[PDB]
Amino acid sequence: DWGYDDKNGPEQWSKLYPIANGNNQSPVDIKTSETKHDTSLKPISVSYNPATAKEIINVGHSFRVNFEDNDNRSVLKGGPFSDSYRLFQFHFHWGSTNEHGSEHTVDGVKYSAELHVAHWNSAKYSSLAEAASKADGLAVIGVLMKVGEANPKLQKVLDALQAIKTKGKRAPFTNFDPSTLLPSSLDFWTYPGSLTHPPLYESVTWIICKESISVSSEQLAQFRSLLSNVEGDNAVPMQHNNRPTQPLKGRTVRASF
Ligand SMILES: [Cl-]
Ligand SMILES: [Zn+2]
Ligand SMILES: [Zn+2]
Ligand SMILES: [Zn+2]
Repeated sequence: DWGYDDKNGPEQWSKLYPIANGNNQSPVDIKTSETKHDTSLKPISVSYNPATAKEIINVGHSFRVNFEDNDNRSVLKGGPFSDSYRLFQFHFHWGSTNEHGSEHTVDGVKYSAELHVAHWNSAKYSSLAEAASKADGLAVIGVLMKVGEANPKLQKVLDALQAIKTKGKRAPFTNFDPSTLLPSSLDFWTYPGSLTHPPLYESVTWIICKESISVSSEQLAQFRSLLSNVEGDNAVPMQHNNRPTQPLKGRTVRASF
């Protein structure tokens, strides 16, 4: 399809998905001496309703927690946005070892994993599908995860993994507010960018927290224990799913702080 292996992975994605060398590609390195101040940035506000949580799914390259997105029970507003965005999903990226799992980097530093909390512009568009290709259609919070102490907010998430071990398995995942995973400071950087895997649409406004959150070495072990194959086939552990950083191509990263 496309994947993270040497034959189908990120360096190879341009053959099928030419926008991979576009001008608004995500995974970037944020250089802090080159970010620009902005006084127009509002604080980021999140208000999610735990009753929107729906399901956890093993999609083969990764795993996702989907939320009901039929109404505005769970929205992101403020920051750079005038439209309120509707939460639809969160998931993680991680690497083969502790040294490099994050997608975004800050002054060259690689963290051990990265949380993404994804939203779509429901003031302009009527569905995620319509929003997903539009320049202003997606909003995504990225949070860097620094290996150290066990993070207890991950518990419900990590305990659900044993029920979705192989590709395609899914299960109810209910009554959960993913604003509990966020850092306590909500200082951020913003830039215009992309989905970090195929289709790779340039549709995302990224919100990168300044503050990392923790994760233990054993908690990263549980993510890597997930299986990319379908039940019954030989076990093939999901060892990594992070893309290399991409050239800014003249874009400005703005800091809120
Ligand atoms: Cl994903
Ligand atoms: Zn590999
Ligand atoms: Zn995915
Ligand atoms: Zn992601």
